[PDB]
Amino acid sequence: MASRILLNNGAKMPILGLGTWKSPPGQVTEAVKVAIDVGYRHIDCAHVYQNENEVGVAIQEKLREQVVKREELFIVSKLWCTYHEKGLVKGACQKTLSDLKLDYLDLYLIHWPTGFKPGKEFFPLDESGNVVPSDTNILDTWAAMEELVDEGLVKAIGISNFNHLQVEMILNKPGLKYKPAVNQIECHPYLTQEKLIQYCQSKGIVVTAYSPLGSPDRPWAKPEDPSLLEDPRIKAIAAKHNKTTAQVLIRFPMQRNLVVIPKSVTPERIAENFKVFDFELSSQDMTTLLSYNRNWRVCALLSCTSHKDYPFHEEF
Ligand SMILES: NC(=O)c1ccc[n+]([C@@H]2O[C@H](COP(=O)([O-])OP(=O)(O)OC[C@H]3O[C@@H](n4cnc5c(N)ncnc54)[C@H](OP(=O)(O)O)[C@@H]3O)[C@@H](O)[C@H]2O)c1
Ligand SMILES: O=C(O)COc1cc(Cl)ccc1C(=O)NCc1ccc(Br)cc1
Repeated sequence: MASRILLNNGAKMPILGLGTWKSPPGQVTEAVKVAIDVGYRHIDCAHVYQNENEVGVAIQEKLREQVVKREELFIVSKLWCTYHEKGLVKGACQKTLSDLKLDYLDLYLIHWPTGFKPGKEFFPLDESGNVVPSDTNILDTWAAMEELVDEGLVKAIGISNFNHLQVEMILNKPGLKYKPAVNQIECHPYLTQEKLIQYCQSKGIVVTAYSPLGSPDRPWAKPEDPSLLEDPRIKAIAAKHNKTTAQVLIRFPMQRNLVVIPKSVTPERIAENFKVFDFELSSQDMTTLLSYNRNWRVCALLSCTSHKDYPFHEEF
């Protein structure tokens, strides 16, 4: 299987990338350096992760060392919810560019479909704990994203955590100039996303699977939640293939024509996670993994559920 997938902007995107949410700032520079050394060419970033400066130090050092050329890297970031406004989008993108020490992004995503009140706080709340919305809509935010392409700041634009109706809304936007290249969504054997993936793929939108290992380090994890990495059924498939459970969990989305972005700051795991291009899951393995769906989401947040554009009320 090829290492890159063709996007609807004509560029190629590496199907394996390194995730950076929760990567501590004192560890992420080395994580990214190691990743690039062992073959990663795609890094998934976001302003809200608060570590783009440190990710950027690594990228810049590897460019300076001439380990890789800029054209060989595929750097992704995301517009946070408090920047949905027309007058804030460019500056948000530019802050990310400055922190990452880049002149352009390969892909810039609307991080969540919901706009929040601008200000210093990433999750502005009212006194009762509800997020404070902005009156911005996804269509006007999309127009602002299109401007970034036309100014040369980003090569591609896309969306993240958009449900099927929201993707459709963008595709049906009056005067749409650029289709979204990517929808980045949670996807793993406990949240298999068959409906949304089929819709997006049918429209030529590439899907990126986040939290492919079930995000065991998510800060809201409870001791009782299901655990992909410990699931004996998945362990059995891994054992049959002489691979680790994580390697199976990474190969799974790859064979569905998805991009996948496992996170690690452990050098041995960063390397392990990349060694997924030399084995194949059978069709029976794939269907078996799909059968584990339980509609379980890592990524959801009670404080945001009443926002008009919160994505997880719809079935898909
Ligand atoms: N667009 C969005 O809204 C959104 C939401 C969530 C995530 N994402 C992106 O997707 C990325 C991945 O998702 P995620 O960070 O939620 O979780 P994940 O990649 O599913 O899991 C990361 C966890 O798995 C551990 N791990 C990694 N490789 C392992 C291996 N080979 N064996 C055992 N454990 C391993 C990591 O530990 P160590 O790091 O300690 O090694 C870390 O605790 C994020 O970092 C972010 O870039 C985007
Ligand atoms: O959104 C992500 O990429 C990962 O999740 C988070 C990352 C940070 Cl740095 C801070 C908060 C979250 C989080 O709570 N995500 C869940 C969520 C769900 C719906 C909306 Br709208 C916003 C966040």
